[PDB]
Amino acid sequence: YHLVDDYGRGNGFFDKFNFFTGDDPTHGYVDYVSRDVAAGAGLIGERDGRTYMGVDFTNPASGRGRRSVRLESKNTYEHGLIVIDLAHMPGSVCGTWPAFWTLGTGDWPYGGAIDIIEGVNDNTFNHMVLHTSDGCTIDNDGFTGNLKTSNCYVYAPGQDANAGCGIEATDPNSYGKGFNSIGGGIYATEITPNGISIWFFPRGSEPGDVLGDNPNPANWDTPAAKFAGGGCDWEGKFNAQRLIFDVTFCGDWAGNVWGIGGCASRAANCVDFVRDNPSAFAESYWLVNSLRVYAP
Ligand SMILES: OC[C@H]1O[C@@H](O[C@H]2[C@H](O)[C@@H](O)[C@H](O)O[C@@H]2CO)[C@H](O)[C@@H](O)[C@@H]1O
Repeated sequence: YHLVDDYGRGNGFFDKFNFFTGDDPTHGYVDYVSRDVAAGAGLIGERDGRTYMGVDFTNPASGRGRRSVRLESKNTYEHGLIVIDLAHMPGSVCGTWPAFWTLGTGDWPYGGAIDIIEGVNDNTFNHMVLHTSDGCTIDNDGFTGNLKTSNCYVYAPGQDANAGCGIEATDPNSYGKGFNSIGGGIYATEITPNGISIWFFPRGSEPGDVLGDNPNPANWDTPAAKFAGGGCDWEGKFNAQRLIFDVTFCGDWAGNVWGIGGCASRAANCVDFVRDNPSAFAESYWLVNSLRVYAP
């Protein structure tokens, strides 16, 4: 592997993304704002050399929903290794649905999609998921996490629509609250014609070459998640991926599971909570040490 893109920081980092401002594809109670409005609302910036991307935790929400940003990289990658070092990620906040992921080019779901860091509400464990067209299932080995769903197809029979094929990390510090309390860590994601692997290195435990000029995944510990096997054409189900950061609220996932988990008591429904409790979302932010993409 060799470096192909060091995303830098602050404005140089933001220049590498298009800010999505359309209504949320996942129907959340979110108001994705432009870069200028986000900077004016303090949702994006630089914090001591780190890149910050958060949500409005000040104002009662109105309009489409609570203000946030969704950045989609201008560049795409066919195959490669995406390494992100985060000092902080959106917390395990009720009503939230943060995600750092990649989305293939072309019509959904034919380009495939990879959820590297994702969860909802008060989740504890990171949930790594793939989303593809039909004809793509994964094996049970080569990873430390626990497989929850094996079919990556958006309409896998018996699975909720777009639940995808997901593996749940075993470390309670792999997401939200726990992750932030340890000062974050590093998530490395490798995309090859034979599958996808995602490693989670909690702060301090990362390999010595993960942030360097030639990271070599082959020598790293077992990944937290691995998507591979003959039940999928890894090369054909995934085309060029673009990197995406977002934090939405309620919507298709978080809003539909709100009333069953531990957040149900905070409010009648997800929307009312997100609308009337701005201060709840102070922890819903990404704080990037670095984002580097490599190619074979
Ligand atoms: O987990 C069950 C839940 O899945 C929801 O789909 C999510 C999917 O899990 C997530 O990885 C993707 O990023 O967003 C979709 C939103 O549709 C599904 O919508 C729920 O009905 C279902 O209970």
